[PDB]
Order: sequence, then C-alpha cells, then structure tokens
Amino acid sequence: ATFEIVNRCSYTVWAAASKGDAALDAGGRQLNSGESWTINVEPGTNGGKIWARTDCYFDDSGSGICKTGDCGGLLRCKRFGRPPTTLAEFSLNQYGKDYIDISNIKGFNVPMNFSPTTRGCRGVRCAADIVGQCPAKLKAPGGGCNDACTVFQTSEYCCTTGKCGPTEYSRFFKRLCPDAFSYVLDKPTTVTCPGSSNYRVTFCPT
Repeated sequence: ATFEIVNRCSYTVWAAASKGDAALDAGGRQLNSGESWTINVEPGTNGGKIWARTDCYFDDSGSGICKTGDCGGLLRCKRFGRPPTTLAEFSLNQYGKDYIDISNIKGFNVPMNFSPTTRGCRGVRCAADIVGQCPAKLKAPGGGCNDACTVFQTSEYCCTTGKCGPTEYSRFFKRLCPDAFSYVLDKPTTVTCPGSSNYRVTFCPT
C-alpha cells in the first residue's frame, strides 16, 4: 500500500512510520514545508502508525534527537515515538478490510488529516489548535500537548485494567477533535476501508 505523507505545515517535520517492532519503509525522513514523501507499507501490516516529529537534529549517521515523537534517537524509526504525538493508525488487510483512525491517546503535537486516496471510505481529521488550547497541566515543556496518562501515570488515565471512563482531560481532546480517539475506551472513530486501499497523511491540513 502507498502512503503519501505531505507536510503542509509552515515548519519542517520529520515524518516517522513504524509498527512498533520494525520500521515501515525507511521508517523516517525529513519533510520541509510543502514536501511530499511516498512510502510503501506491506499488505497485512497490523498496528502501523505514522506521526510527525518536530525540532529534530540528526548527525550524518542518522542519530540524534527530536522534541516530539523521538524514536530512540533515530532518523529512521524502528519503534514508536515519544509523546506527545498525534497518531495516524492503521491495520491493513485484516480479514479483507483496512482500518484507519487518528488517536490523541499519546497526546498531540501536529494537526493531521488521514484520508484514503482510493474509493470506498472517508478520511479522518484532527486539525484543531490543540497545542494552543492545551490545558496548563498537560502542556509539554518540550513542545505539544501531553495526554493525561503520560503526565499522571494513573490506572484511570492509562486504562491499565481495561475499565476506565472519560475524564476532564480526555474530554478536552474530544471537544477539540471529535473524530480522534481521546482515551483508550473512547467510542471508536475507526473507519473501515476496502482492503488494500492507499492513503495520504497530511500534516497541517488547514
């Protein structure tokens, strides 16, 4: 499957793509404002994620640091990124269908649209100014808006036991972005697409 990753932000981002235990495609790349990078994701990929990283520095070997979404200091991510990270999430060719969503469960750094480029389903978007509106206690000094699990490490926010409810913090994310997961047990906003659809992830769509 192809994923065209487009940076419409006025700032550089370093795109990242991983399934948690491996890179997808090269795993990451710099995207200056306006640039597009197309990756190939293997059919059947379960639990893939794409995200933006901000404020990165990498040496000539591809090792370094980012302020949001850093994946063990690599340009080419093999693992998931450090919160806060707005997440485009997908599982492909699962009993004949693809499943996509956006999640704020690991916080929010950059606004995102995640849409099919092929027929048969709609896209999802979280493009509100979550960083600007972020509750004071969730603001990450390194940049972005943390989720409450990251900040407070409670069973309730982290849904450790599988029985949590919405919270004042989750409701903030949900108010700003109804179409994204705000906590682990949120009413799902996952979209079913035809198996083997192709996609575009756009940072700063609006």
